[PDB]
Amino acid sequence: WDLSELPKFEKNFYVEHPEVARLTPYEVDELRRKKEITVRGGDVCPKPVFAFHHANFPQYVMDVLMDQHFTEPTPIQCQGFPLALSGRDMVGIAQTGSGKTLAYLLPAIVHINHQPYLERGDGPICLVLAPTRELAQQVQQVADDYGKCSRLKSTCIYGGAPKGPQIRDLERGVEICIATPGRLIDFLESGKTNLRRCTYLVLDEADRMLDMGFEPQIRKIVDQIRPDRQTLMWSATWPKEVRQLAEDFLRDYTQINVGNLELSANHNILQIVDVCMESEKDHKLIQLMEEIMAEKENKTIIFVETKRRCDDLTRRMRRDGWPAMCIHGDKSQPERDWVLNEFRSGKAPILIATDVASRGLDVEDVKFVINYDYPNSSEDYVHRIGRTARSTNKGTAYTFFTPGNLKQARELIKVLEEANQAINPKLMQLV
RNA sequence: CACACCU
Ligand SMILES: Nc1ncnc2c1ncn2[C@@H]1O[C@H](COP(=O)(O)OP(=O)(O)O)[C@@H](O)[C@H]1O
Ligand code: BEF
Ligand SMILES: [Mg+2]
Ligand SMILES: [Mg+2]
Ligand SMILES: [Mg+2]
Ligand SMILES: [Mg+2]
Repeated sequence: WDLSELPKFEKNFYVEHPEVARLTPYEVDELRRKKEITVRGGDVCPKPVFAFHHANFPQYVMDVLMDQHFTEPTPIQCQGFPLALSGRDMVGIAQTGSGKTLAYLLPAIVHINHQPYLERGDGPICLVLAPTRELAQQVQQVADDYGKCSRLKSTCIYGGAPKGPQIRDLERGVEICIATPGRLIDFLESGKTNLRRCTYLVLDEADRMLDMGFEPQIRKIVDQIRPDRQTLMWSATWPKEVRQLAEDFLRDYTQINVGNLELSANHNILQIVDVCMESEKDHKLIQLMEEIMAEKENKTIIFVETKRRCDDLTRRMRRDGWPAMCIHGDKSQPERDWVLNEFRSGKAPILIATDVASRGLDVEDVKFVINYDYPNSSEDYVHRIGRTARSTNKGTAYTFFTPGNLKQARELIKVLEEANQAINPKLMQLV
């Protein structure tokens, strides 16, 4: 890898606060227990922090945090901030809506602030990879909230939008780059950016990015980054099947978890499962929507199995005067952007979507998630229902489960049991 | 598979 030709750089600038350093090992274990933090046995890991002022942040960042009325770091932030700041490779697993984005973005800003300034021809220092274009844009917006107080520049690299403005941003110079894989691979092959200064690599939704469709794109990208980079992977779900594969992209790494070690949903979601025949779904949906739309807070996402079903259900509902719009991978990117912005603003309270909208999206005031079709996996179920109940908010999920979904019943029951939810007897009868 | 993911 030309182990001596590369420039030098530093990774660990973490200074442990005296309020944290004083904790004995037992006291640290009790703090972790109280926050439901588990650090994998045998890994190197700093003590968790428990206040924002422990976390080495620039005063600008603290000012933005206070302006947003953020009082206390979330559990994944409590353990992830110091681990990331220490420069260690890591995997950070915590519930949907629990703050993983800032868990990796704020240490990225510290990391960047300790490196020499970008010159001309310099690629990004921090690269974040995400599975959908809308999620990449959302993460870039979060980053801009905080990097803009320093003079940190960011961009979003993603398909479906003109290449020209993205090439401009990359050539002007960005310290932070958020990307979906395809457009980035395109730009790397054609020399529009490079990863020779990339020392902080984030895989968000990491188990999705390591799946059959994404893993070869990830491999193509990461094979171009120096192996002394820091790599940080994050997700609400971390199935055993991705763990060995993940080691291809990690070095001397540490795994941390919040909540139960098994597959688990956000416990602020009320989870309802309606066992019914496929032919009943239409009527049941309308019944449900009539209830939902009678309430003052009624913003709703309806998930379906295919782009064709998403289009068809949306036409069927709009023809009855329902204010529904849809997002899926066959729409143009300007249309996808417009529909999601209309949903965010509340101008359209019903979003019908494929799994393009299942991960990462943080939309204010979603109160209902409806699985019109049960998803492809129990992990996808956990992510979908996590579009509600963000941060401290509560939410409700309704799922239509048919006999054709029988093979997925066992794991669904386990998820429902882990969350202390009431199980529909028809679901148990299925097994 | 779906579903995402450059052109
Ligand atoms: N320490 C905190 N206190 C309160 N809210 C927070 C905190 N950290 C993040 N949030 C908010 O929680 C919401 C969900 O965060 P996000 O990073 O999207 O969750 P995740 O990536 O874990 O699914 C965001 O609106 C974010 O602004
Ligand atoms: F897990 Be969060 F919904 F990205
Ligand atoms: Mg390491
Ligand atoms: Mg490292
Ligand atoms: Mg879990
Ligand atoms: Mg997220």
